[PDB]
Amino acid sequence: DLWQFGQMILKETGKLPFPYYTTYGCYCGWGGQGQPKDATDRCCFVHDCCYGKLTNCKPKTDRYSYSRENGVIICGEGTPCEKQICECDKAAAVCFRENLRTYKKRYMAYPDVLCKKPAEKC
Amino acid sequence: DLWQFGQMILKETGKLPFPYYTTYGCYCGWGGQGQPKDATDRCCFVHDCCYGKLTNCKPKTDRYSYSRENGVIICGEGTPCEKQICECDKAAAVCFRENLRTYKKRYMAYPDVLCKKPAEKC
Ligand SMILES: [Ca+2]
Ligand SMILES: [Ca+2]
Ligand SMILES: [Ca+2]
Ligand SMILES: [Ca+2]
Repeated sequence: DLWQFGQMILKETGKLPFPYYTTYGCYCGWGGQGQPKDATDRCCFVHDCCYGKLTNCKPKTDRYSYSRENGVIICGEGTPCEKQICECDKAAAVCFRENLRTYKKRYMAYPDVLCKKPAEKC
Repeated sequence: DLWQFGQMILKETGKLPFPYYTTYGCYCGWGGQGQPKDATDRCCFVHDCCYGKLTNCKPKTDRYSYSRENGVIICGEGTPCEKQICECDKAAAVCFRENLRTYKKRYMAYPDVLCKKPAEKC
């Protein structure tokens, strides 16, 4: 579920989702309505894509099993939906971490007015 | 700033902003575009209002001083903007807490499609 996604983001990035991810840029922080401005910003678009492929799942509310004991997110047992949701969430939290180097504090609470309409597709 | 707002929300509600507040309902979780669905949901609308009154401030990025030593948020010294931002943030975190009793888990990630256009005004 979203609370597990939150915890993954924290564990991978050492940052809490709010305000660092939830308000970032034109896609994370504008609810999906603008073209991703940078890589961090696209991570959310990819995550939205990975959720869209799960037509038979409830990725926001289904609770999966994962372990992070040894520094690595390990997706555990559960239903096929739960596993697939977990993998969407892991992959996004990893993407945020891999892209800390280009993370810009300026894109936080970025004014929506400057956001362009969506262009990439899943 | 938003990170301080985040910490106030956590301290008052015992919940992290994401996903409990950032995705709630039609105003908190839909970036301000729908009519608040309930009281928790209006708290965000009031907070948006309190920020709007601060035409001469940067409420998202200005860092104020507050203390929560004794269970109560005490807004400290700083510029008049910093004080006023702090009071906006305190008042919203208190509103969320006062309204935990009517908090509905269903409004988390509420489908935007069912959201009505804004009606109340600041
Ligand atoms: Ca980036
Ligand atoms: Ca990042
Ligand atoms: Ca409520
Ligand atoms: Ca509440």
